[PDB]
Amino acid sequence: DVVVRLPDVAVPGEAVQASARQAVIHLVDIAGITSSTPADYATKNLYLWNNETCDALSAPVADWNDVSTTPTGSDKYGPYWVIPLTKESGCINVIVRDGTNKLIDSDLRVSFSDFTDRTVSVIAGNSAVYDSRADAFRAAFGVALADAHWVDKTTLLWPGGENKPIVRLYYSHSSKVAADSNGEFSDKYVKLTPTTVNQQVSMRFPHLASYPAFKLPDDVNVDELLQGETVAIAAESDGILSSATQVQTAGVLDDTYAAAAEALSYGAQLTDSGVTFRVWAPTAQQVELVIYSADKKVIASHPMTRDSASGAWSWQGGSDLKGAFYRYAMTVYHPQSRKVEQYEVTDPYAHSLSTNSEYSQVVDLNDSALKPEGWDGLTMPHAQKTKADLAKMTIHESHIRDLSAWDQTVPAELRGKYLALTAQESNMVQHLKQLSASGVTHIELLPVFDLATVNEFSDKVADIQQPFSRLCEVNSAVKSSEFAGYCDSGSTVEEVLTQLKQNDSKDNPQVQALNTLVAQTDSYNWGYDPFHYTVPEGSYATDPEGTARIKEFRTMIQAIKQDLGMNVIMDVVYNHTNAAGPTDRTSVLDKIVPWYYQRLNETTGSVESATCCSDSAPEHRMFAKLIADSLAVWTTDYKIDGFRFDLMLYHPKAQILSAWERIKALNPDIYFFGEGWDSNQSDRFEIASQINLKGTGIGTFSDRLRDAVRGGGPFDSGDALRQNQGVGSGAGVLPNELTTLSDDQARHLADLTRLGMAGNLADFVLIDKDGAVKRGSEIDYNGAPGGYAADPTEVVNYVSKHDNQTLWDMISYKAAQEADLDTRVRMQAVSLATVMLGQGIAFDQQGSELLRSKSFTRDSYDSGDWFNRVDYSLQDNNYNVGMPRSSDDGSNYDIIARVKDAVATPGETELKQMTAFYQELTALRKSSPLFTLGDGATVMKRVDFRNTGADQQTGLLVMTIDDGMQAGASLDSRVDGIVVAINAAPESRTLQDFAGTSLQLSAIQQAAGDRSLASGVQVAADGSVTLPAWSVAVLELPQGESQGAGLPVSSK
Ligand SMILES: OC[C@H]1O[C@H](O[C@H]2[C@H](O)[C@@H](O)[C@@H](O[C@H]3[C@H](O)[C@@H](O)[C@@H](O)O[C@@H]3CO)O[C@@H]2CO)[C@H](O)[C@@H](O)[C@@H]1O
Ligand SMILES: OC[C@H]1O[C@H](O[C@H]2[C@H](O)[C@@H](O)[C@@H](O[C@H]3[C@H](O)[C@@H](O)[C@@H](O)O[C@@H]3CO)O[C@@H]2CO)[C@H](O)[C@@H](O)[C@@H]1O
Ligand SMILES: OC[C@H]1O[C@H](O[C@H]2[C@H](O)[C@@H](O)[C@@H](O)O[C@@H]2CO)[C@H](O)[C@@H](O)[C@@H]1O
Ligand SMILES: [Ca+2]
Ligand SMILES: [Ca+2]
Ligand SMILES: [Ca+2]
Ligand SMILES: [Ca+2]
Ligand SMILES: [Ca+2]
Repeated sequence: DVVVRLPDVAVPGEAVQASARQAVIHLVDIAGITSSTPADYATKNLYLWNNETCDALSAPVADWNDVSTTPTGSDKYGPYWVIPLTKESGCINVIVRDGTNKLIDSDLRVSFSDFTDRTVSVIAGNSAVYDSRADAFRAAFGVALADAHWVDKTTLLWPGGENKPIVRLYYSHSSKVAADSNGEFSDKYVKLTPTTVNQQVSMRFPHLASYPAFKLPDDVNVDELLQGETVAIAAESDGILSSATQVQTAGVLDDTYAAAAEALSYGAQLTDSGVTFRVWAPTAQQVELVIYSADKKVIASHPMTRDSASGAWSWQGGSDLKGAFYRYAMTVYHPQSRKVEQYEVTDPYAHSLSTNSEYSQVVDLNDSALKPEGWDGLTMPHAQKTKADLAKMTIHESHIRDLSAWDQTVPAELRGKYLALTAQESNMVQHLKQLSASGVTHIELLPVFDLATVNEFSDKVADIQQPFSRLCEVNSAVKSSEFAGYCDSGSTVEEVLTQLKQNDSKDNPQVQALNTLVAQTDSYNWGYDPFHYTVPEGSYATDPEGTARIKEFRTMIQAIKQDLGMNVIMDVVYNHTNAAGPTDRTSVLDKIVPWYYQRLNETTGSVESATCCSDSAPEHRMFAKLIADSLAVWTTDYKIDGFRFDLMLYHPKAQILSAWERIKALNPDIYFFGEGWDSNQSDRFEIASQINLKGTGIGTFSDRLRDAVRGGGPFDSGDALRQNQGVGSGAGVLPNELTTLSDDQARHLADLTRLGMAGNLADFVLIDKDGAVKRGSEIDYNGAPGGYAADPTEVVNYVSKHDNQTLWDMISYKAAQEADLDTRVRMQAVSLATVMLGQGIAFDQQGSELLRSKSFTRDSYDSGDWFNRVDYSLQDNNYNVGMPRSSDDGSNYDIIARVKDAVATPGETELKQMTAFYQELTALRKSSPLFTLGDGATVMKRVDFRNTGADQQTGLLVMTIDDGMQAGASLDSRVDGIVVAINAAPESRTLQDFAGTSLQLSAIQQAAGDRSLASGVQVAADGSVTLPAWSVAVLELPQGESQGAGLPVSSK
């Protein structure tokens, strides 16, 4: 059949041949595809220079600003330059340009050794030298991009194949398809024939459903084609190639191997009677198991056995391999580099690792030696079975270093370690113990799986508590910086940072200047950089070499549950990997099965980075299985109680639900929740968003109450940070000098806050700012329906988290100049009360109870111990410790300088006051089942609000919870109802709604005396209740001999 080959038809000839002592360079202008008039090549020149490697040029060009080296002549195929030479031997340096812009990105070096005639031709941005314009012309018809998609055994979707009479799929086992010396495409191929995309493919990949489809013969040996490179090619009737592109094969890989591969188990599976290693690598040509000694010397290399049906490789050995280190030697084709790579990779299913994750290790997590005393009997301190149980969840989001890096009462060797949680006599542990006794029920841990952004080899790291001399020894950027003079000083880094504070300002942000360098080689990072999904992080262990970290992690889990009495939630990041490609140190998955575990751009094949990094593909079957298998280990072997899915929105709704079904078989009470924002992936599959997860039981963080109370949004910059006041900072009622918020806008935020305190349900009914009856879904939130949930347990309310500015820093940006320090502390408590006293699950950042500040830093992931400091000795809240990182907050320096010093920085008196307020709120939350009803229908039958409508007193939130006869059964034997009143305003407010009812202040607040958030509250004889400025009161209707009238929800 017709032999497809490069365009040899109207191929450009040679304009001229170099004469004696001279070389000519052609600039093939592909625009000659039509040529109907002489183009202008006047503003086109070359940059010549003869130096070391090449010095044949005779009298080259002076400065780069020289544009006189114009064409010697030109024709329909482009211009050409006649360059003088001193000798016809050697080589010359050239740079084709167009005025001053590098027409080509490379220092082309024409050697007279490779091109004797010294006559070559180049192309616009091709970085290559040809011996003729003919070769270059055809060079523009090579393989480009990767917009071809092999989605199943017999289907290929590719745009460039429409019309083209000749559509084929070429392939080469160990080579890169292109064109032989004769400019032809010899390699074998499979003829493609136009067809209509089946219903199976359209459903699997909706975003490609409109692509021109092609059919493959049934007798095609798919397995063999997938062993090397495959390229889609199109050609006209005569057989001339128009385009050639690479192929994305994730689709056919699943269609061919997934089912069989899903049925197997992976990793180094050790029993006490032997071991079986298995890794999935359907496209690899060879895979060998390399065993290493403790000192990392190769003990043996075993070729593995491939299973044809699954594409998995295995090797079985004896129990003596327990504890051995290993890697998989891969021989596989990687589309990004277009070559059969050869490299050793760690196990994606690794369960143990060597220092810095260089080698995986064989381990049996069931081994008693890897478990603390009594581990198997560890029980969950808090119930998570019923919705009522779940609603009591009150989360404290913490970080391993944030907890103990600064605590001098924690043994030095345990600071920043998992084991710090076992130091019962430390300030930090005693603080957490008290928070637990007061109502905090869960500890959520930032990344404790194997992250990549912290070097686990201690000698390569330097922290601020150590000598500056150590920093200089491990960080070359510091040694070559303006801070180099501190290298041979006798100061520690923190001592230097402290002295830099006085002269630090928006005009001289020297604190962050030095810290930015320190961040490169310290032990700090949030860790949203996945290296291995199912192994604990090593830097948080006292010994990162081998299995040691496993028992230490468990010892920590046991301490939290058994000694501190709190459940544990793990932050997981399956939405992306730290890196991809065949060369990065941390690329594991993309090295073993290239282009399968990552989500790629439909046209270029490039790994997407919408998540921040290397986007993963949870929609692919084997990655979905890896996720579920990983969660199974954390659940069963590490006894985790719940999981917070980072960017859950990038996962298909179906995948998250399937995972939950799997895990519920191991732990029936496991709880799943995560970020359900808009991932922009709806064109590929139904995403796991707030809206789509309604009624599923999967929770999502709610941004409704969060923004209404904090004010503004996470994207605000400049003056907007101060202008956008929230309910918690006096929107409307206590305006600052810049805001333009209307009373109507302030009342809209209150509508969102009330709805949130009722669980942000789509069907909850309330009276809005204008007196209109509205369902939660009818209250607008930046253009979208406000209420979205079916049950309050599907909503996670919060006013502070590791992301964005802390609650205190937001209040500092927004508070009116006249709001004093005491008032700001109460604003922090008032803000937190909307969350703690609400029906949705309560979530909060470690340190809110201590007015935690990050010195205004918005995104502190790599801002180290300095900006993320939490002082459990209670001296201050880390506010005003230097301007934040300029790269991300520099645009906010002006507003920061204007508001920063309004009032004094909180000290011990303020921190103790806040901790008291905080523990009062959490204690109130668990004092009655009425605060955590759990079921949506029950919330609607019992919860209501007062002080609503157009005649409302702005800033006063009044919520009622019925336990009376009209609500149904009495759920609390001590009360017939409860009233929550939050007076977020500078005036005293009087409530007349309950005159003649017999309300009483909660015993918990009464017991706090003048230290209560309700201090000064008065319950009059006539039943009227008066609340002081910025106060919170919980009142109850004491129950008598039998259930009383209560506080029935008003029909609307
Ligand atoms: O060099 C890698 C990567 O680093 C930076 O990205 C980090 C973000 O700055 C940081 O905020 C964090 O983002 C995560 C959120 O904290 C989390 O709540 C959720 O929203 O997922 C986010 C992504 O996982 O972590 C990332 C990754 O370390 C930097 O901004 C990137 O440009 C850079 O590529
Ligand atoms: O992914 C990298 C990115 O991570 C961090 O950004 C996160 C925000 O901090 C976080 O608030 C969230 O943003 C969502 C809003 O909360 C929500 O109201 C709505 O607007 O959707 C937003 C997401 O589209 O998630 C992002 C995740 O990116 C970090 O702060 C960034 O610096 C970093 O670039
Ligand atoms: O000095 C010769 C120098 O020329 C080239 O560098 C250019 C560079 O590409 C321009 O962007 C700009 O910076 O001017 C430079 C020369 O002035 C070569 O890349 C370089 O190897 C060579 O030494
Ligand atoms: Ca030539
Ligand atoms: Ca690590
Ligand atoms: Ca760091
Ligand atoms: Ca997309
Ligand atoms: Ca009752």
